[PDB]
Amino acid sequence: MTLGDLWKRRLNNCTKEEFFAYRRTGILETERDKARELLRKGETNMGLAVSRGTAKLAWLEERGYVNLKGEVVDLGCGRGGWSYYAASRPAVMGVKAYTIGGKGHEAPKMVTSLGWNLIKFRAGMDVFTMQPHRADTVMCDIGESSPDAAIEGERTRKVILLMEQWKNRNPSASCVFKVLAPYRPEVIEALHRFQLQWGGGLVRTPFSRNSTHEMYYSTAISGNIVNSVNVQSRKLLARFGDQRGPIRVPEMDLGVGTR
Ligand SMILES: C[S@@+](CC[C@H](N)C(=O)[O-])C[C@H]1O[C@@H](n2cnc3c(N)ncnc32)[C@H](O)[C@@H]1O
Repeated sequence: MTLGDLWKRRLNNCTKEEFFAYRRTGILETERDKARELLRKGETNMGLAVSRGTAKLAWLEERGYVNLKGEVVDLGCGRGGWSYYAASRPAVMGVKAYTIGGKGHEAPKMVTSLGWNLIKFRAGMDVFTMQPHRADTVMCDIGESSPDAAIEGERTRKVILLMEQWKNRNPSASCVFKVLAPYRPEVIEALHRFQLQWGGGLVRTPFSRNSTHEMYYSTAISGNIVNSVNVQSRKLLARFGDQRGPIRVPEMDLGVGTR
């Protein structure tokens, strides 16, 4: 058993109020009041982020931890926060975005955020059975939370396998992907094998809630995986009991228009 496994057990033992206070304490949170109502009313001429994912990917890019360029694939795009972010980057030439949709899952939000015309959305697509194709940058933000850490480990393992399949097709592609449960043993093993062949490492974004252990793997960084994970587990465990709130920051606005 790992520190991350203990984190999960402590998290599941929180009351609803303890959980609400814990998940937000000390995290950066974009202010989505305006964005939420625009989307609800169906305004399509907006460049405000369609989801909380845009600022996470922007932080990775702005830190230099990811390289977004060329033909981009967004595997599991949901509302499209990463696809709209990528499409606004001048180095990006096109985005092919795929998501399953269906009951209980987010369909792409349709807006004129800068570069929207360079995105091809396909909803109703399962990426785990879809043949890879050529790409310069592969992105995947898949990983559904569950109270069962073993289920989260298996979901994470499937994402890493998908990445391996896209790297087999595109050995030179940049990769950035969510690792939902990085402390599980089959995840550590798969990440070690991925790093052995492709390089890369893990990083925690400051927008991730304390109620998720998610870390982002990118081929553009480095670092010992086990140490990266354990440092993060210890940080999450120490935050139980903290009552400070989140740090509110403005939401990203990419502007509107075609590229
Ligand atoms: C909520 S998103 C990540 C958020 C996104 N990066 C953003 O910025 O808006 C992950 C998405 O992957 C989708 N998904 C999960 N499994 C999938 C699969 N096997 N094939 C395609 N999409 C999947 C989920 O429905 C979910 O919408």
